[PDB]
Amino acid sequence: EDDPLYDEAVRFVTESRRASISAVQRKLKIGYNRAARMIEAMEMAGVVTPMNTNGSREVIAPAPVRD
Repeated sequence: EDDPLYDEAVRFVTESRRASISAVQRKLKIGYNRAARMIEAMEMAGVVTPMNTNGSREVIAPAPVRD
């Protein structure tokens, strides 16, 4: 269930290198379910790793280009 804010979430996670649901919630001022669905979309796209046993993920993709 795809979201218009996906690209903005990917800019945040690849700039910040944080991909927790709480970090995305705080940045975009959105709810848990909506943030969680975008992070699962990022995992399908190879932007972030699967979650570890504690739900933490690592950001794989590079930050946005500056030119």
